[PDB]
Amino acid sequence: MKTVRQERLKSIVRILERSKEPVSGAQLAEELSVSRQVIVQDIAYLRSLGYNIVATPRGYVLAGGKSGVSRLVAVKHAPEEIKEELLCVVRNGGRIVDVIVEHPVYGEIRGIIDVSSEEEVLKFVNLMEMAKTEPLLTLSGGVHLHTIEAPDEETMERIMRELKKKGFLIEE
Ligand SMILES: [K+]
Ligand code: NI
Repeated sequence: MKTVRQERLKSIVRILERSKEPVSGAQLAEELSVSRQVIVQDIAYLRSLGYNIVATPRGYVLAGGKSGVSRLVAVKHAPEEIKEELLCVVRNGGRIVDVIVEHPVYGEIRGIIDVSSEEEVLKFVNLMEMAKTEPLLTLSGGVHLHTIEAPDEETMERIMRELKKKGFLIEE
């Protein structure tokens, strides 16, 4: 059944994310009441969808901390909307890893953001406002990319929906 499987896949992702240590396929099989082989197939499927799962000798590993899935998002906004954009992403369950923006000298520059909570967003903005350099998001008409991570596709989808509602997304 399609629904039975969607439920098992969601559980696998949650179990792997919650766990600090690797979780063996035998344990996932025991915990989900399916054969070891069903787990091998589920994991291959989850990976082809984008889940950053790795099979190590001691078990499957999938980073908790909202880093299950990753995606490049094309957005467009002024430097003053940075806070709004980050809050929109962290409040919806994800994290912003970095920013890529075209530059007239270096082709493109990649900067680090690394925020996954409202407090980190506020520390980033505060930190940014206290600094005295030229803004980067003034470059390229405000067009830039962000690598966004999320616990799962459902969450990633919610994040894209919200960014769209705020008019940040570039769509063509
Ligand atoms: K984990
Ligand atoms: Ni941005």
